[PDB]
Amino acid sequence: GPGHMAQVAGAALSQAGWYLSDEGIEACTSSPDKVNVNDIILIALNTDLRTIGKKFLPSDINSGKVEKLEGPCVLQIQKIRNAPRMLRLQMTDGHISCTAVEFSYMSKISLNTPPGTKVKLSGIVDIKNGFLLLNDSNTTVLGGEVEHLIEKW
Repeated sequence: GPGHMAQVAGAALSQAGWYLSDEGIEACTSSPDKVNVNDIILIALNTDLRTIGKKFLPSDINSGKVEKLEGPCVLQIQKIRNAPRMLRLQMTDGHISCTAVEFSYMSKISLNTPPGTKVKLSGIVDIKNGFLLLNDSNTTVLGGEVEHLIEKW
């Protein structure tokens, strides 16, 4: 019934790398009697993690003191700046901001990639002087957009 269905949906979300708060998951669920992980994910893709996400990044991730970050985990792109292409990404878990550099041959992130886009990081990601080092091996674009995204609330 609704209790066990919410439980198995919550398990599926965590297994996929999402870190949403309990209140966030309720917000993304259209009814306690119509729990559908696809629809929870669709709404979350198109929602600001500052509103629905749970903290999972280390507070000092930009300090240099953190050297690695293990996936799976879903992050949100706040801003993008521009042989493979190289982009600089400002990202957030909804609580802590971090910065990445991304090298992509297959070109699935561009400077046109909308703010609010979600990406999933997989495996162990190196962080070199505060920059996460991303490439096509450890980064998957999940999509979504957060319209009219404001970087600083």
